[PDB]
Amino acid sequence: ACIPRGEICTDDCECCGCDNQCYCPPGSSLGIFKCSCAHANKYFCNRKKEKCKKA
Repeated sequence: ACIPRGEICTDDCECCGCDNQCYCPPGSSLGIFKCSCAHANKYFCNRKKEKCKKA
């Protein structure tokens, strides 16, 4: 079970496939959250291939 879009995530590989990505945008205390699952294919992909390449 992966982390759905809009839900907070701690790890990067914790988020769903390339479809979603664990981004950590600014304004964590002033905004709504710190990191959550966001639509990022090319990102999560280019990232995973570099990090979660084995899994």
